Amino acid sequence: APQQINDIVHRTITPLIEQQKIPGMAVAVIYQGKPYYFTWGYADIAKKQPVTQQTLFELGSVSKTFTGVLGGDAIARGEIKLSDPTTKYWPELTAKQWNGITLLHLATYTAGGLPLQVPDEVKSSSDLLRFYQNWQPAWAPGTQRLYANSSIGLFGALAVKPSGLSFEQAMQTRVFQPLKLNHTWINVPPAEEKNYAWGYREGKAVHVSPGALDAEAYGVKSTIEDMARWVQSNLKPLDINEKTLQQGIQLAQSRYWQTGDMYQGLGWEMLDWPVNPDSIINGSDNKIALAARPVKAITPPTPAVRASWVHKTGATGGFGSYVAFIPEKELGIVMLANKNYPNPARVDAAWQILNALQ
Ligand SMILES: *C(=O)[C@@H](NC(=O)c1c(-c2ccccc2)noc1C)[C@@H]1N[C@@H](C(=O)O)C(C)(C)S1
Repeated sequence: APQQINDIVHRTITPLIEQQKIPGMAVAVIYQGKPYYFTWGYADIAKKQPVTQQTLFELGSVSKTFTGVLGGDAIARGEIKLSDPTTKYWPELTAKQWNGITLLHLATYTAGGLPLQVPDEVKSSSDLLRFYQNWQPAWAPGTQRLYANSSIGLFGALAVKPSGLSFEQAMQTRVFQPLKLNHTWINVPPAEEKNYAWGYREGKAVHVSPGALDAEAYGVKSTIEDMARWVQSNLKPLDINEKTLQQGIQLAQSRYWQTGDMYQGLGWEMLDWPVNPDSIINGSDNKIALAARPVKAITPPTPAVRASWVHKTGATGGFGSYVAFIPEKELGIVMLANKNYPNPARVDAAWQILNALQ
């Protein structure tokens, strides 16, 4: 790294680790397009295994960025349209409240109040159908945003149906492989288990539990190198050789809805750059992140704006992640930690680094 990058990163992240008691962390900065890596602490505290550039972390809800791009790619292939009713792709979904709810609504949390989590009691396919059939919207579609794993997760499952591929197979063949993300996984293979960090929640080593629509909402695991490659791809989609994938990246960074200073993409969320750091820092707090917020439709959606702060936070019980990038500046960061610590501390650290380098 240039010494400048080294210093800004270390003088930001070292205190963050100390204050939040994070056991292990990995950071990548993308600066003028090139990645620089940094690692601290432990992947496995009991086995004294350090964090390396090969360590897998649970991305949690950052997974949604992959789901949003995979959907984008399906739209670009002509397999699905965001304007399609949900019922086109799940004809068993006959309940009247679904009339008017499109794939766009599912993808952008605007279906009318689908809940944050799919209930833990949903264990099978018929349980899932029952859940969505019996869900009662609080709101008309396209009026309020309520962040929901059950919303984007269903989008993900539906989006891959016409391909005939499972979500995991579609993701591997259409996103991970073409982008050379060869250490990024929905299900960690045995060959990579020795690199799979433990997450830490109240001092206990934990991994994410199986759950309905986990793959689509929160189930990706990846290394700091692959995630830097993911930032590079989203920074410069027009360099990707796969046509539909290049377009799906763009579509995921299109602005569909606005609530305050924030625009909703497919998975990604965006703000105009330059950004007021109090907008993003405080906005990342979960009482704000997860609130019911009225949205304004952006009619038609604005294509990916290069002058944007594009970002996503994620957590599992044992991990905390953050990704942000600024396409106009060829600049981005990935922060992966094996403790779930507050979003505002992530975003503050990220902005401190990127603002210094900008
Ligand atoms: C994605 O990261 C989602 N995470 C979870 O639903 C989740 C949690 C959790 C942590 C904190 C509060 C509620 C749930 N534990 O295990 C899982 C699988 C959602 N996105 C996050 C984000 O940062 O956008 C949250 C914290 C808003 S929940």
